[PDB]
Parts: sequence; C-alpha cells; structure tokens
Amino acid sequence: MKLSARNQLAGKVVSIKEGAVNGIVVLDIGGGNQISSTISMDSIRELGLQVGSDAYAVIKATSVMIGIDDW
Amino acid sequence: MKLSARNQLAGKVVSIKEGAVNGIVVLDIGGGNQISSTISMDSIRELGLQVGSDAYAVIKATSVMIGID
Amino acid sequence: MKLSARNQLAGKVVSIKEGAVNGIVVLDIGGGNQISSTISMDSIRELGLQVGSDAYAVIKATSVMIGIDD
Amino acid sequence: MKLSARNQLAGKVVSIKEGAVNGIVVLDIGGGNQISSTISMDSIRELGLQVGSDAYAVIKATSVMIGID
Amino acid sequence: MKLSARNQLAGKVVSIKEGAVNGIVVLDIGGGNQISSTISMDSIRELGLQVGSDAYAVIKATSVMIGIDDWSHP
Amino acid sequence: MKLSARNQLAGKVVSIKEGAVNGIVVLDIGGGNQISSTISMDSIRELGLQVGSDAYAVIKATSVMIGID
Ligand code: MOO
Ligand code: MOO
Ligand code: MOO
Ligand code: MOO
Ligand code: MOO
Ligand code: MOO
Ligand code: MOO
Ligand code: MOO
Repeated sequence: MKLSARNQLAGKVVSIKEGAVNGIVVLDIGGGNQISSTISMDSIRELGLQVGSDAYAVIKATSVMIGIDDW
Repeated sequence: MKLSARNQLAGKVVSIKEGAVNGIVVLDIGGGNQISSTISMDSIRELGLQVGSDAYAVIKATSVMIGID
Repeated sequence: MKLSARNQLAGKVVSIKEGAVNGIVVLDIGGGNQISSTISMDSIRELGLQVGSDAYAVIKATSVMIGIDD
Repeated sequence: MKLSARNQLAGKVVSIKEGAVNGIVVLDIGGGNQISSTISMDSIRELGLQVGSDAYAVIKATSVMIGID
Repeated sequence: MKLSARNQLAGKVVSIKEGAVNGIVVLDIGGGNQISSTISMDSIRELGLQVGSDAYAVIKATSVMIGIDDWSHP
Repeated sequence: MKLSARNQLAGKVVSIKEGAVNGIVVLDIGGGNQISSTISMDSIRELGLQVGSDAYAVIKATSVMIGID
C-alpha cells in the first residue's frame, strides 16, 4: 500500500539485534546516514529482514523533532 | 543536551510551511534524502529556523517502522 | 509497500477536516468503530483522500495503549 | 479517566506475549480485525490482563497513518 | 478508564492555544514543571478544558526519551 | 543539542529495568511526580545511566494526551 507517512527512505539492512518481543533494525540510507528502528520481532520475521535486505525506514512527520547546535 | 534518540541526522532546512499551532519543516539530509517534521510553531520560532538553517532531524527508534516492496 | 506496522485496518472515509498544515481523517472501520487520523494536509492531497474513499488506518504496535474498565 | 485519545476500541484479549521489559497484547476488536499493542510488562500486570480479558485499544489520533492500495 | 500509559501526571491547565484542527494545552504539574500537549480541538472542547481545569498529562513510556547534560562523559 | 521537544523535565534516575533490546528508566522530577521512559538498551548504556544520574525526560508535545476525572 501507499502510506501517508511523509518519511519513506530507501536503505539496506546493516544489522538486526533480536530481543524478546522486539528487535532493532539498522538501515543504511546513504549519504553516510543510518536509521535505527525498534519494531516487533513478528515484523522482523514476517518481512524476512536480514542483513543486506532492501527496505525503507518509514517515519510519520509527527514523530520527527528538530534540533540545532546551540552555539 | 545529549539525547537517547537513536536517530540524530544532520541537515539543512529546505522549506517551512507555517500552520496554526504547528508547522512542517523539511530537512535535506543528503544523499537525495529529505525528512519532514511536524512540530509546534512555538518551537519553529524559538529555534530560529528558516530556509537554510542547519539542524538535525531527531527520531526515537520506537517511532521508526520498516517497509519493503 | 509492505509495512512493519502491526495494525492495518480497512475502512471508509467518513469525513475530512482540512486544517492549516494538518487535517483529520475519520475512517469507519465497521461495527460502529471509527478511527481518527491526524496527518499532514500534503498526505491527504497526495493520496487523493475524499469522503467515501476506501483506505486503511495504519498504527504501529508501540503506539497502541491498552485500557480497561476500573 | 476520560482521555483525549480519539481512538478507543473495545475488544477481547486473544494473546499476550510476555517479553523482558515489554510485552505484546493482541486484541480482537470484532469483524475480523485485531489490534496489536506493545506495552510494558508492569502495565500488563497492573491492569490484570489475561487471555479473555475485556479491554480497549487506545490510540492517539496523531499516531494513526492512512494508507491506500 | 484505567490506562497502561506509565505516565499520568495530575496538573491544572494554565493556557490553551487553539489552532485549525489541533490546539496546545499547557499543564502545571507542580514542582515548577509544565507539560505541553498538542491534541485535537475536538478533544479540547469535548473534555471541557479551560484555564484552571484539573487534568492529567498522559504519556506512554515508549514516547519518553532520556537526556543528559553535554558535560557528561559516559 | 537544543531540541524542539516542548517537554524537557530535569530529574534523577530512581530505577533502571534492563531488558533485551529496550530498558525502562524511571525519573523523579520533583513535585511527587515520576516519569517512565522505555528506550533502547544501547542508549541506556551509551548515556551511562545509573540510579542517581541526573537526566531529562524529553517528550514531544504531539505524544502528550490529556485526561480528566
Ligand atoms: O522486552 Mo523487549 O527488550 O522490548 O523485547
Ligand atoms: O533509545 Mo531510543 O530513545 O528508543 O531511540
Ligand atoms: O494545522 Mo494545525 O491545527 O496548526 O496542526
Ligand atoms: O502521515 Mo503524516 O502526513 O507523516 O503525519
Ligand atoms: O512496532 Mo511494529 O512491529 O512496526 O507495529
Ligand atoms: O489526544 Mo488526540 O486529540 O487523539 O491527539
Ligand atoms: O507503553 Mo506503556 O506501559 O502503555 O506506557
Ligand atoms: O512537537 Mo514539538 O514542538 O517538537 O514538542
């Protein structure tokens, strides 16, 4: 499906740390940036994510804050 | 402040659409990637954000989903 | 795209409240239940949402709280 | 308590997956729909949740995205 | 209703800024602390919120991050 | 970094429950109030959090709901 989430960034799985009900997936999205995602193990398995998979980090605009260097 | 948010991505403001109590800030983070942020107008003002300002897109890991084709 | 969001609930748009930068879409998901979604106006336009449109409410499991009668 | 969260959907617990600090509660809300909720084990215990418990899925409007085919 | 949100903080409304579809409510929770809440106008009206109302800031634990001073070297 | 998060509440760590990939940090922020935070174990470690550490509970305004009696 097509989603309203304003942030949908293509990337490659670099690591998967499995937990009890959740795991943490790291995505290399290019330009030297990586995105860490804390999601359910159910989705990590069901999506077939493993190191090297093509995927997207998907983030709703209301979940994204803005910060600055306070110099 | 140093924050627990796993995602702290440097970038430049490319647009700011102001709203009533919130506004939407778009940040170019490089590599052809842009991040859209919906935050309070009060914070857009207090941080002095305008097109061209340096900033960071800050995202908690528990807020990030994974997608595939 | 297939998403990790554990909750993907089919529904019918019943109303759309346009705001300044955000809007609120109400989805009838059947059985007398509706889901309200506060999203960007840009997304409402890009997806072509209108009253009567078929859509899905998408919710990450970590965004869902549980309640009970006390 | 009466909460501002616009989404409050009654349901029946169909499973509870206990984890280390969190667990996952699956609620059948009727009509073939289920809601999965990832919450703290402390709250799962303090709410007395069990399979078969009556409960509610509570979701802030700002946490709900819209999708289309 | 009884909720799983780990954070349920009693306070009194000190201000309400109305927007187009959302508004921002500020709660004095004591100890010199205030909580800002961005929620729908529908809920601000439906809950009868006005300056002086008793209320709660309700926050899921998974929404709360931890910060420390920059001059801390873990 | 200075953050758009409208809520930045100073407090002291009163408990740490370590989990598998997340943990739960509780902060005493004064006035008889405590704030619970579910964050990644990586961040609990990198920030050096232990009982008694000075910290801030950081919360975006759009994550805060309102309740009443
Ligand atoms: O208890 Mo966990 O570390 O969220 O799987
Ligand atoms: O450690 Mo976090 O604050 O869940 O990204
Ligand atoms: O368009 Mo709004 O009411 O400022 O979020
Ligand atoms: O689904 Mo949105 O438009 O990123 O809040
Ligand atoms: O945290 Mo999920 O498994 O993307 O709903
Ligand atoms: O508490 Mo709301 O009005 O669902 O964002
Ligand atoms: O994730 Mo909780 O236990 O509803 O705050
Ligand atoms: O939505 Mo905010 O202004 O980053 O708390």
